[PDB]
Amino acid sequence: ATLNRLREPLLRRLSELLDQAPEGRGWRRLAELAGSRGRLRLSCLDLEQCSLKVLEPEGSPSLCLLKLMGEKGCTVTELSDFLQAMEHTEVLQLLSP
Amino acid sequence: ATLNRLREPLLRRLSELLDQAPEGRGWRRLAELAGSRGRLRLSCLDLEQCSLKVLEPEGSPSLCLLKLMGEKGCTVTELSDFLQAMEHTEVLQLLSP
Repeated sequence: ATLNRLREPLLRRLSELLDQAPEGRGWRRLAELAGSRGRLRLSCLDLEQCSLKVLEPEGSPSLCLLKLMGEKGCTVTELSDFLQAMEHTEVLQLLSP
Repeated sequence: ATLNRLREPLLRRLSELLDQAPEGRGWRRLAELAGSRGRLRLSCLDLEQCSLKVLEPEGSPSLCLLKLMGEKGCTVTELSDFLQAMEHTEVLQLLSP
């Protein structure tokens, strides 16, 4: 099933963890990677709408992003693939001149 | 000279006109084109900072964008090249299936 259809506690938890992740592997980098590596396409405007969530008392840009990716077809295993690609590309970029 | 060093009345006027342009040839499309066609690179975060300008009483996202492009080296003639490329690509996309 797609991320936006995940049980709502689990999706909450995913979004909290991604919200706490460092800049190099945060929701913006996740959007960057999913918007270039798959047929899933995000514009700057979508990212903006998610970014504004932080203005709500306990708002989550990662919750917005994950739901949007799910609506665009992303599944849990696809998200996991994306996150480990994030890890690999981060360390490869650190080691690159 | 660069856009951010233009006389400040002229830069005002450029930004007002771009702010009034339609969606197909607006400041977001200008950023899109300049961020892919030249070595000038804008992130979604820069565009976000410009987008937030509209929250100021008479604020201008195009003013922010044009200054940022100038700081990154864009000249007046380069901006004109970008704007006419905007026109051409818009009409080519309308005529494309």
